[PDB]
Amino acid sequence: SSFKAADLQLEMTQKPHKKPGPGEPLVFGKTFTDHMLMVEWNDKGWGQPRIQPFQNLTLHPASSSLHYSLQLFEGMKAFKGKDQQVRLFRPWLNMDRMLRSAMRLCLPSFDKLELLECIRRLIEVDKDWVPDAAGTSLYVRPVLIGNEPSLGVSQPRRALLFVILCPVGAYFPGGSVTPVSLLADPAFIRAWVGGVGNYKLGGNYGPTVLVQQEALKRGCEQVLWLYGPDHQLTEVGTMNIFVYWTHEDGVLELVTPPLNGVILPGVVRQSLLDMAQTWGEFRVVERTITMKQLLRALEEGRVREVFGSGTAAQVCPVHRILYKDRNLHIPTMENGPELILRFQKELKEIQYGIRAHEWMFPV
Amino acid sequence: SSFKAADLQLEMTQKPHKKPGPGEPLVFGKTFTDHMLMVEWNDKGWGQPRIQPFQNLTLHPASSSLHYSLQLFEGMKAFKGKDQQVRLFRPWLNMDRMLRSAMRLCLPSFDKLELLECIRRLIEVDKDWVPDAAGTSLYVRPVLIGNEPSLGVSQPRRALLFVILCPVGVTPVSLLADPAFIRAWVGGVGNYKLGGNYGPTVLVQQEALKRGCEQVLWLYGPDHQLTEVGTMNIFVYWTHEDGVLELVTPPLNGVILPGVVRQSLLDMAQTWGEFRVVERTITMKQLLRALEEGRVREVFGSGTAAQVCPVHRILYKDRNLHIPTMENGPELILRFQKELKEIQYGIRAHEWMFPV
Ligand SMILES: *Cc1c(COP(=O)(O)O)cnc(C)c1O
Ligand SMILES: *Cc1c(COP(=O)(O)O)cnc(C)c1O
Ligand SMILES: CN[C@@H](CC(C)C)C(=O)O
Ligand SMILES: CN[C@@H](CC(C)C)C(=O)O
Repeated sequence: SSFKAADLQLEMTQKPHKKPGPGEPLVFGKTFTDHMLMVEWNDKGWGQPRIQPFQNLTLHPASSSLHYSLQLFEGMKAFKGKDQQVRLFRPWLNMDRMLRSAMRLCLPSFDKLELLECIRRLIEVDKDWVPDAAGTSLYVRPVLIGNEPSLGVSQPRRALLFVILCPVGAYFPGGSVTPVSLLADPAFIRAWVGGVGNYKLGGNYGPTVLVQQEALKRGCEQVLWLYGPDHQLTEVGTMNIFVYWTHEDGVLELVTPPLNGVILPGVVRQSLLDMAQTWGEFRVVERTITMKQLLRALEEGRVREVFGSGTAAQVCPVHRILYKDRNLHIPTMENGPELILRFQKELKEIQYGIRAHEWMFPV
Repeated sequence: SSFKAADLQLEMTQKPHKKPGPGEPLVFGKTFTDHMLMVEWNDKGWGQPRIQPFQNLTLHPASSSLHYSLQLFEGMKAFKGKDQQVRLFRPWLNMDRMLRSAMRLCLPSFDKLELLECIRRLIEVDKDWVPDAAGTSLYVRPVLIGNEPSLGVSQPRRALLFVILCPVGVTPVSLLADPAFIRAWVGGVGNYKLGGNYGPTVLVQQEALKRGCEQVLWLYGPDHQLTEVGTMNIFVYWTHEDGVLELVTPPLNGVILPGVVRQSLLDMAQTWGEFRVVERTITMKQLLRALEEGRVREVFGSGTAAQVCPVHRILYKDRNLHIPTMENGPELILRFQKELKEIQYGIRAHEWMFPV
């Protein structure tokens, strides 16, 4: 059976790390908090969860996490409002997704609410690490790895679940929203139908490093991931893609690719779909978007805004796509960006507790 | 830029571990030797290579190797003959493949021959761990991982290269051929020995066992191309549609891992010059037709760990397909096995063997 949060043991740090403080530039994932969550699994089932001081992992050289990528991760944020209250954004969805990833890699199942309570207690211990300046947050990184001391490609008989925390700064410092330019080359493929692109597995990210460097050498910020002979737009780097346009039928709509296997089911992606549907001002649909559909809409002036969504960036505008050595201008910023700014404002007000919402979970 | 074997640090173990051998079946890669190789990389370059006692790794919890699969591995075997001398089978090809895997993941470059010398020195220290019994050898496992204490998906500013050794040790296999499962794709990374290509295969292997099959026959594309058998390369020995007797294996188009045993079987069969030996796409349509016409002689898998693995049944589209491999000898498999063992255990001298 699963580990219980009621069995959670707490060991406080004797050697605290020095906090950067307000004003100092926080770089994404480079600064770590004082404590971490740790829970072991073996043949006797799950062990008791422990909050221990931030320390290195001791792994056997043959650990299946290092040889056969029996690893998965999650990413969510904890936000601190002006009245010092810390809240998590739709953590249940990350727990749901984490369990789906675990099943795909034959890693041990756990109870979603027990892990959520373990993470809640961890953030509570390191509460003073959560920043409160505009746009800042505490990035939560749960990881589940196989830890079997065997070179045989099989289901691990030993595993480890750990959670580390990182205080992160504003993605758009000062509040000014800035766009990204994308490289669209069909030679590089992120995922395939029948593959594992719809799960947050470590294996899906390592191969993207070389492609991202090629995008940077070409003058772009990120990569537009194309799929199939029809060049279907799937992801923008590690973000889901959205297009706000007047469709071929003349109806104003917000479209994002459907969950067909090559798309990672983003929490922010689902939130934008839910929010747009609640307003009921325009059509909201999940449908395949191709490069030829994009080209046709751009020359006819039908495209209003194109953007990426994800925990790190929340909502990120796209102004340029380098496709077939030609620069395609996306008029996102000239159009406000009206919808992006509305999405960002509503998300900001919900996340920092200015507006009450069922999406928030208090710590 | 590369680490030098001349800069090798030796520590030597105080109180050695228990050495196995015959009697006990000995399961693959669960028993380890006394020493390991360790080399560290940072922004200023590589450090000194170390042969230190077998011990656990100490990794920062944000190590890119654990979050974004910045990891790769290799697999080669060391054999001990009757003259008690240890020899590695075509290790230069493994060094070549490792450097290609490193480049694909933006991991640090190294001199292939300096690593080979460091590995030779490691096996020389643990020379008594290499078994001499029939069908046994020492499995060499080199690994290169990203090790930067950062959560950003980027080129690592830190890395760790380590090599661990394992003393390791017939019946045909049944395969499940279901198109719904994809191992690798064109434009992907299936042609590199990266950890990421292996984790997803575990569930598929369990699904094969549920349907009564021992391993997975990986299919690709609309035309259902045969690619790999589990984590082995596939070979079909048949009388082709043109009437010529041939040995065929899928070509290196991006979805096939370029195996050393695969290349060796092609090279050996090429030298014989008795039948046609080609690298060409094999489809299920071509295989189905050939089985019903009785043209298929043998089907097998190839790999360092698995050697030459016979196939007797393929379950494709809810239909059982008997592969007459064991009823045809298996003539070619037994010939490949005897010639490989002669080269490997030093009964016959070859350019393929590297003396330790
Ligand atoms: C994490 C991720 C997303 C976005 O997910 P969020 O849960 O919204 O943070 C989108 N695409 C990919 C490929 C991702 O890895
Ligand atoms: C290791 C491996 C092989 C075989 O390679 P060898 O070098 O001959 O050991 C074949 N296919 C896959 C997927 C492999 O991982
Ligand atoms: C900037 N993006 C985060 C999460 C990705 C991998 C989904 C990171 O680099 O960890
Ligand atoms: C058929 N042989 C297995 C491996 C041995 C080590 C049990 C395989 O190739 O999967």
